[PDB]
Amino acid sequence: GKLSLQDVAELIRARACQRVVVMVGAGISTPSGIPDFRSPGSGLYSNLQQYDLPYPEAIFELPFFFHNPKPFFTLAKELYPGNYKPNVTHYFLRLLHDKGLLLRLYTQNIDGLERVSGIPASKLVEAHGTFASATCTVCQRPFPGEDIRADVMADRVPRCPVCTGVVKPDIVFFGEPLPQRFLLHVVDFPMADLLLILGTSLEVEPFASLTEAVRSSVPRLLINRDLVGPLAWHPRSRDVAQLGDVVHGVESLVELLGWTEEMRDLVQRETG
Ligand SMILES: Nc1ncnc2c1ncn2[C@@H]1O[C@H](COP(=O)(O)OP(=O)(O)OC[C@H]2O[C@H](O)[C@H](O)[C@@H]2O)[C@@H](O)[C@H]1O
Ligand SMILES: O=C(O)COCCOCCOCCOCCOCCO
Ligand code: NA
Ligand SMILES: [Zn+2]
Repeated sequence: GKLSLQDVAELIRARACQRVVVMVGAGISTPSGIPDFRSPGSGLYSNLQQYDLPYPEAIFELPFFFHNPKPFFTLAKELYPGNYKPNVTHYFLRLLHDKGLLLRLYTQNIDGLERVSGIPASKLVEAHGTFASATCTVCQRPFPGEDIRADVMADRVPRCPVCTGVVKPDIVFFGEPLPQRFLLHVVDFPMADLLLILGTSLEVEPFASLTEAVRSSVPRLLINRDLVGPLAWHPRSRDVAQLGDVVHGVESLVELLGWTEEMRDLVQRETG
């Protein structure tokens, strides 16, 4: 005996759920053309196995970075705003926002597509950082991301104007503290009246445990290829899994909401 996708739709449609917290990962940007991390074959971590890194995860490790920052900057150049557009997944979240129902959007992605899709900064927690800002690794001077863009685009490792130190984008590396705005989770998760989890394997903390931080009465909707994380191992009474392609799953929710025409209009106005 389980809730259905329609049940969740109808909670939203009626404004019974008005404080939706959303958690996303790299699966939401595969329909925009960006690989995820862990899909066999196409994921980034399967494909860095072939390069001169001790293991794929070294691309986000500081000792490796100091030894050779080139791989990380190759990734920065590709992900700096400009090459990808948000997809219907992102724009569903923007529609939810514009209807006044989004409490917060927590993202593990570094592609910046939530900001690109028009989610206001106050409504967004970029929990693994952003290319919007950068910090000198030597003197700790902060820079806007726009300052290093020309170097990044030019296949040049950006150096600090004062100390000549490598200027690193504010992407969270292993062992670094999460961003200040992550503090909001303390208030947002107890307040959420609905949790939506999209396109994440829930292999990595803190997002795996954050799925547990909503009240035990709160429905949790997973839209993902696979049943993962606490949703697989620690199910709750009001969980719902919409398994399969994320665009298909979102479009099925949208249809159940009666928002198809509005979604089509939004996507065409933003991306047509
Ligand atoms: N089109 C799609 N439709 C549905 N599900 C999809 C699709 N594409 C991929 N998936 C699912 O999307 C999920 C993608 O999982 P992962 O690749 O681990 O990404 P993360 O965001 O959770 O990685 C977390 C952190 O780990 C890193 O170290 C970085 O720090 C990351 O921020 C899988 O379950 C896919 O089956
Ligand atoms: O949606 C996201 O935010 C999460 O997925 C980000 C995936 O990044 C793929 C972009 O990297 C492309 C450039 O290749 C890196 C080269 O590494 C050096 C290998 O030698
Ligand atoms: Na994204
Ligand atoms: Zn410096």
